[PDB]
Amino acid sequence: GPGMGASQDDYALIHKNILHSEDLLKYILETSVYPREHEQLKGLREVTEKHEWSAALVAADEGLFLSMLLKLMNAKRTIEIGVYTGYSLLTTALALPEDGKITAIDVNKSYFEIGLPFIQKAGVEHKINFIESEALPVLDQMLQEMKEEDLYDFAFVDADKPNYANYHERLVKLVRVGGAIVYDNTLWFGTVAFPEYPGLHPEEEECRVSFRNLNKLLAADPRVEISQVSIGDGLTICRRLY
Amino acid sequence: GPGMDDYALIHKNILHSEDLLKYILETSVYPREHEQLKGLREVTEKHEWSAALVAADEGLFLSMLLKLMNAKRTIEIGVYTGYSLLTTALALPEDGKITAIDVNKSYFEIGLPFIQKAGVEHKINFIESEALPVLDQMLQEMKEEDLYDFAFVDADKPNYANYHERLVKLVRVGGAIVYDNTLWFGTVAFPEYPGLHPEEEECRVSFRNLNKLLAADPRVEISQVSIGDGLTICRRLY
Ligand SMILES: Nc1ncnc2c1ncn2[C@@H]1O[C@H](CSCC[C@H](N)C(=O)O)[C@@H](O)[C@H]1O
Ligand SMILES: Nc1ncnc2c1ncn2[C@@H]1O[C@H](CSCC[C@H](N)C(=O)O)[C@@H](O)[C@H]1O
Ligand SMILES: O=Cc1ccc(O)c(O)c1
Ligand SMILES: [Mg+2]
Ligand SMILES: [Mg+2]
Repeated sequence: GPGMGASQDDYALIHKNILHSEDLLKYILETSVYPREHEQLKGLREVTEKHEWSAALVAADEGLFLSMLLKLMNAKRTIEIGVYTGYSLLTTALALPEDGKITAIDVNKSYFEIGLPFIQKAGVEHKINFIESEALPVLDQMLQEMKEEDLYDFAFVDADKPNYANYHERLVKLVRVGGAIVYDNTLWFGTVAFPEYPGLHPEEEECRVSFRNLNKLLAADPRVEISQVSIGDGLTICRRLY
Repeated sequence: GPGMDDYALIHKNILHSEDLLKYILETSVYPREHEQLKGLREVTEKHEWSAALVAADEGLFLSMLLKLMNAKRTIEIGVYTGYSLLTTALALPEDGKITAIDVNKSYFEIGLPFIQKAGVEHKINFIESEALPVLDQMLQEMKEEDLYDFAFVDADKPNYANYHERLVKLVRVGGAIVYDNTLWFGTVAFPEYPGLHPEEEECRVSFRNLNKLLAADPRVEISQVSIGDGLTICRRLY
């Protein structure tokens, strides 16, 4: 619609970090992440760092953390909501077993096609079923077709932040009991800690309010147990109880 | 000796402000913290070594990790008043079993009433000893059927690398080894750091050596996580 520009340059928060020290973040990346980062993940990240929406790219240390969760819980079928150039998707496909399957959802397939050659060189494209659509209609259609034996083990939500609570209502029924739902960016550059934060783009302010509401909802939701983790831009792990 | 304290690292917060950390604790931790964990934490904050108490948001994450991997047999090295131990016992199933090792049982007795009131004392086998002899004796007695699903290391920091050599044999393949404090209050990010107590400086040097060792170790895959004082999760590959 008409109005204000909403590109990455129009945002105010992209350079703000949740860690106190930029040196500490760089130490973590150079000591414990890059030596453990798949060669195709490196290439995918380096191209994405030059893309016009580079700030949306998931943090590399968070990527290795998501991989660790997937392997430790022996995930086999996963769903990803928000693919962009595919760094978390390629991370997920490399973590799953040979016969693992991923449902990847994003409104923009041209983003996915930037990383697709790296995913192909890694040899894990066969695991991925990409769906070019808005996530919410796809999730609602799944609620009409998916049977108990096909529930997902793991869900990574990293798409349009104001819709997280809406995705949550579907994902607590699409993920198996004891499965995991991970919401990205639940600390939103640290702005969630304040009731009001000046100097934000309208979309950044909307995400601050939605995340402040989401973090309260998730902490009070009896259907899941949660753990908020201050890695990357913050994430919240949910484990379905019933 | 009496003819010879005063430390620099007391407050755990690697986030950009006190406000952000307090927001996480009040919004996402305290409403999910067990009441006996709350009682244990509040009395431990009055203890003279309260700086050693595990970060509460880090404890909730340990609980999440134990359930997601369905751990049943765990080992903890470094108990103190027992916050992470009680966190573990509350997360395991009713038949879960924990081997808890610490050199000082008087610390463990501070949290034992809370563990008992929580009804999970039956899951814990506490061993008052230095951990390295106990682990070495485990390497001669334990069989493949008795391997641990999960290990939490939170004891004397310069011994972490030595613990690692034992635990990559005592934790099952695909099991987890978790090390607390691998970011050591942020000090590991610098080759030199001024004004540290000699013991705090020795831990900084050891963690810088440990972090490089773990990242080069082909026996495990790692993930270092900037939560609390930093933790490194290790998954045994073979
Ligand atoms: N309503 C919607 N439904 C599905 N995808 C959406 C959406 N709104 C935005 N998106 C997509 O969500 C993505 C968020 S960026 C995601 C980052 C990516 N997971 C990584 O690892 O780096 C964008 O690619 C955007 O196209
Ligand atoms: N060599 C050793 N073997 C076993 N435990 C040791 C040790 N050296 C120190 N410790 C113990 O390790 C503990 C570190 S403090 C650990 C904090 C605790 N895990 C929590 O949840 O808060 C101390 O209680 C100390 O007594
Ligand atoms: O001994 C000091 C200390 C400080 C912080 C810790 O997390 C810990 O385990 C020990
Ligand atoms: Mg994100
Ligand atoms: Mg510690």
